[PDB]
Amino acid sequence: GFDYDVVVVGGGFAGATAARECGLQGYRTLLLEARSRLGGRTFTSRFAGQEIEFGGAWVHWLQPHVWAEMQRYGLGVVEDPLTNLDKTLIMYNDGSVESISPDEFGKNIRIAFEKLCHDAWEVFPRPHEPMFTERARELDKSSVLDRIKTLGLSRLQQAQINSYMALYAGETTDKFGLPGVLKLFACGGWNYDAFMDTETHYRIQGGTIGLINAMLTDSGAEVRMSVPVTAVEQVNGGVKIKTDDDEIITAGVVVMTVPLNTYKHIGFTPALSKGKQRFIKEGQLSKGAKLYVHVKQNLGRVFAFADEQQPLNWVQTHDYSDELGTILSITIARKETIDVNDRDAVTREVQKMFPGVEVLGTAAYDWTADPFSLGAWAAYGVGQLSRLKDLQAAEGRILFAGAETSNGWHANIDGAVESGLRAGREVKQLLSLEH
Amino acid sequence: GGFDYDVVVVGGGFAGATAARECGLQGYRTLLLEARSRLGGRTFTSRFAGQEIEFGGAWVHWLQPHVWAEMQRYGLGVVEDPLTNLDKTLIMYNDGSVESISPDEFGKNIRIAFEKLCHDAWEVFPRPHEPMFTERARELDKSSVLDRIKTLGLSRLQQAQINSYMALYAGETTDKFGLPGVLKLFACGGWNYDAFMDTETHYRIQGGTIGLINAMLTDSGAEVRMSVPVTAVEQVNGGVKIKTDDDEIITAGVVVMTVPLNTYKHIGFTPALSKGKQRFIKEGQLSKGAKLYVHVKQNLGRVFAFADEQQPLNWVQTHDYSDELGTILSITIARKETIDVNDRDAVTREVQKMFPGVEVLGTAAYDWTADPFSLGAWAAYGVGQLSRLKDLQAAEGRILFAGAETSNGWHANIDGAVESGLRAGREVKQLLSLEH
Ligand SMILES: Cc1cc2nc3c(=O)[nH]c(=O)nc-3n(C[C@H](O)[C@H](O)[C@H](O)COP(=O)(O)OP(=O)(O)OC[C@H]3O[C@@H](n4cnc5c(N)ncnc54)[C@H](O)[C@@H]3O)c2cc1C
Ligand SMILES: Cc1cc2nc3c(=O)[nH]c(=O)nc-3n(C[C@H](O)[C@H](O)[C@H](O)COP(=O)(O)OP(=O)(O)OC[C@H]3O[C@@H](n4cnc5c(N)ncnc54)[C@H](O)[C@@H]3O)c2cc1C
Repeated sequence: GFDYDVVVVGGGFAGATAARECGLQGYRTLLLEARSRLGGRTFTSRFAGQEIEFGGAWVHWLQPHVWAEMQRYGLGVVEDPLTNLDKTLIMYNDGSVESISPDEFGKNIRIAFEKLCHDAWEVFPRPHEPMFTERARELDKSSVLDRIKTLGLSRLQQAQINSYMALYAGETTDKFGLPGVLKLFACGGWNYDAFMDTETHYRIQGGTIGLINAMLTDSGAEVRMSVPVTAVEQVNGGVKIKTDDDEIITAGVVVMTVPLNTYKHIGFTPALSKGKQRFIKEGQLSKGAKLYVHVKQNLGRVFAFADEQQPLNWVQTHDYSDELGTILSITIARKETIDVNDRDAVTREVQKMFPGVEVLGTAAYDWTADPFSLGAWAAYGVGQLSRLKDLQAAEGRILFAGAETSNGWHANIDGAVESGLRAGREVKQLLSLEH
Repeated sequence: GGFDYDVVVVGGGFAGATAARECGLQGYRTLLLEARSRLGGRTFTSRFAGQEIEFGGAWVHWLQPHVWAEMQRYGLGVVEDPLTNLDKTLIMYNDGSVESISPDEFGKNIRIAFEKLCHDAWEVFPRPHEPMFTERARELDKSSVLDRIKTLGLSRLQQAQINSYMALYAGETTDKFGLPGVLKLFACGGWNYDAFMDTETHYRIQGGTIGLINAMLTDSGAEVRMSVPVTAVEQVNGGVKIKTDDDEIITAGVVVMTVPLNTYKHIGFTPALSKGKQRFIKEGQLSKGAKLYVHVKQNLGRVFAFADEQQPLNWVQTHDYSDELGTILSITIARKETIDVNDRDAVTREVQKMFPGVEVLGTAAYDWTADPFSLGAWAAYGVGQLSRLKDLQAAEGRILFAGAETSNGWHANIDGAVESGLRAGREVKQLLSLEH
């Protein structure tokens, strides 16, 4: 006699997927989303007359769970075509900027990346079972920086790879676990060309929101937005879920899909396992934010890295023309290096990277300040990947999903989808008995 | 429209099981009709010499996205056939001479030949799931695999190796085998030899292929009938009438055909299928393969052999060995016409030619090419076929088409069958579940 069979908390990819699995089994399913929008760490908006992506958007057929969903819903890819770069820049930690010939720039990053991931085959023969090998468990005592220091890289190569890794970390590279990066590279066919093809080449036709909506529509689930969950109590062979207006909703099972860094907001009765509590206390690393800048000048096709002590860590042309000028897409590794919502500070930093540009407008999303993310994409610290089963583990009638909890493409939309499929299976084991 | 079922799925291989699961979970009243007295189709697990053997498809990989996602859904891990040092690697040339090659050199040479064959896969197939995306792919579809092989400047050993390998993929001689199909598969495997090779015979599914088929059908809620071949489909009264071989008529809103392309001759269609689809049905797909296991008294250890296309034992691998057992060999025959796998004397003589001094204790075989419900083996495209694939995929009113042959990606695989089932489910939903 519960209100619902299953409640899914969070309406990102993990929650949408889990709700779709549950709904198609015939379970009375409710999804609760804290924000007034669906999508979570995916969010498409508009700036300077154009569509922009504030969070995750890029996918690939080597990412199996999301690719299969795209087949199911009939969604093709939209290509962001790869072109000759007009300009490739590196800013070092001291703020000096160097223009590198684009062919040399690309050659150097490839050298550094392949050196960093040289043992991916040996360490991750089964990238979807990250602790299969004793070598992977041993490497989880190391940071990415520990490895970088042994590679014999040139000054340019070291700055490039450190910038790239600080981006993946959303943090300084001394804090970033090594195995997580190797595992991702392994997921991409243990090959630089294939892996790199997964990063910013393809989006989904109709967008991420189209796929979220297709899954929720398919699910038949009830969906409530602007309803943050503040507590879960296990009681009467089910759960009592408390919302921020103090409404109580009862269910047989609850699937938590909220980002790991937001678990501090939620009371649990009884207490979660010690291992899970440890994860909730540490969180995941990333402190990233996303920024778009509209510049009067036509800069053409540009790319820049900035190393970790600087704010504009990844810069790419989103669009350009004589009429438009240039829209720059920028990813900030660490919120503390810049306030993306302070237009003067942004302008000064952009001008340091590109002397002579006039800034016409900015749009930003500070994922690290948003109470319903408190961080960006999933990134593991030293020693975390080894303990991941503690985060995955069911806690009675509370199940756990989200990209952080996936085994494969954990920094991605795909990992979220993966975790939702797992959650649906775990719900089915609790509700649909073998008889 | 008062039909017996909302949807009928014809065939209980991976494509049909997938399509039935997609339809069943939408709440459609779903029926699956399977001709054989078993499910699985071109996957079939059996037993020989005290052990489990695979007579058809069985090996999978996480680079194969549709099947991998299903394995996540149903909680199925992998079972590894471990890679070991090979004790022997042999090549048999077309004239029947056998050379034992150092395993390190044997592996080096096949890599050289394969990489040379697939050198342009990045350029030709930037989007392996959209095979006709590039003009170059459409141009290459005028060429056979052999046309390319002749231009590669391979050594005698390399040429025999790669020709044996390609004859296996073709289930035919390499002069008939379309080039783009092979390049596309390589592209699907991360455009990389090591990744692609890992997909071939490394991992099986925990609980077997039949466990996955059963998990999907159980999940579906669909009614399943075995030993019911369909002999005709007539579109009529806003739906279809399906005729079985006992002349029973079953009505439905929609039907999904998942039977192998080479078996379409057995089925009458009203109205007639499109000219494009008729052309495919007339040509069929290439493969004329069979599967064979041989139990040998001697312990041969871990062995591998290629035989070129004029010989019968084209792919040989140790399935198991020990002093007590002797050896069980797993053998794939590219073309039925080169040997009768069900004639034990002939098999024995061919095995002894490859391994002089062995005593054959028993054999088990499955002649896919003779089975009326496959009439061929794995999907393989002839010259110019890949270019026209949309004609085979295209819905014909309320009859939808699926099966591995009709997939865009891993067409020679379980994964392609799954892919085609997901598509069919979507097409069913568009016909049945209206926008209002
Ligand atoms: C800037 C950026 C760029 C990225 N780019 C890519 C990329 O290009 N490609 C890619 O594959 N991945 C990318 N990622 C990662 C990808 O977006 C994520 O891995 C994925 O979206 C995570 O999905 P999820 O469902 O696990 O979490 P989320 O999407 O965060 O969903 C969790 C949901 O829980 C809700 N919630 C939180 N607390 C509560 C509460 N108390 N009650 C109710 N609801 C609550 C949130 O509002 C949210 O909707 C990017 C990430 C970021 C931040
Ligand atoms: C020897 C062999 C080895 C292989 N190895 C691998 C491998 O290792 N890995 C891999 O991924 N792939 C492999 N494959 C390919 C893979 O098995 C197939 O691509 C896949 O199983 C095809 O699935 P399908 O559903 O399209 O067709 P099928 O499995 O052929 O299913 C079609 C079904 O339709 C039924 N049928 C036919 N006519 C009628 C009728 N008139 N009425 C009713 N039912 C009918 C058949 O009985 C059958 O059950 C192999 C194939 C073979 C033959």
